[PDB]
Amino acid sequence: GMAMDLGGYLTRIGLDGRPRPDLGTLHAIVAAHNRSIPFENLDPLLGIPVADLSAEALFAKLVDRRRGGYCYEHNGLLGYVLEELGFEVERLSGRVVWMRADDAPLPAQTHNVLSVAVPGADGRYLVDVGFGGQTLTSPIRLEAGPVQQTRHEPYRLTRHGDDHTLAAQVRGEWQPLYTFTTEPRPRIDLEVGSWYVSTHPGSHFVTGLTVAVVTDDARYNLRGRNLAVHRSGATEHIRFDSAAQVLDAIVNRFGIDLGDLAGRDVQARVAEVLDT
Repeated sequence: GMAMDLGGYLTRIGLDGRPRPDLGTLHAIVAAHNRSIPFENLDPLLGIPVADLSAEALFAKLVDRRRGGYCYEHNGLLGYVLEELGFEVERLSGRVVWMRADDAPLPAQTHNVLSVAVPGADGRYLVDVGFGGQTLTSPIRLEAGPVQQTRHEPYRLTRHGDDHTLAAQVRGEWQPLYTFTTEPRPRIDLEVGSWYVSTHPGSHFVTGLTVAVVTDDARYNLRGRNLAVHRSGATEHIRFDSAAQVLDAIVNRFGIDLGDLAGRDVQARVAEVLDT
């Protein structure tokens, strides 16, 4: 009854061979995933729930179909891959606090991240390739306190109780991203969460379009018509005139196959959310 297609995943992210389950490998897989499979919410934007977080489902979409996905799909996929390689992986859930006002109400658990034990290394590592444009680009120690360097900007974990907060030093300013606990979550709990993010009419991922990817030199983030690119020394902002140009970017810049949404009128839906 099947067997995990580890090679097909490695292929999708521009790698080959079979690596040791060690820290170097973890860094390499994260960087390759970052530049290869984009963040995207086309399914929930178009009314297609993200309901099934099985390995079969996630491989079918993100590996076999040249689609990206959102957090549950990204970290879901990478979690399966890492376990197959010999890492030990717990799935964690988190509340997003990025740019939220001070006494804003508690957010829902909408984010899934990984806590990974690496053979030959002490403690555990926070791995997150699913947060979008500002996602972690290296694994970091799941250790509260210290500023940690990454392929890009410094990040830091702090703890108040069992609640951990991840922050990024973004263009000089520390910005909280999300909070989480270290309680391992079963698949079904993640699936309830993904049902919510992918179908609730108030969800950021149902009300507009988000597409992102992160290379060695740049973070790319598209929300509606607005493309923001953060590079060393400069930021670029491209404001697309219409959905036609947005679709061209989806296909041509971000490499997403819209042929897989044939029959749904992607352009007409995109045309509705240019400014949301």
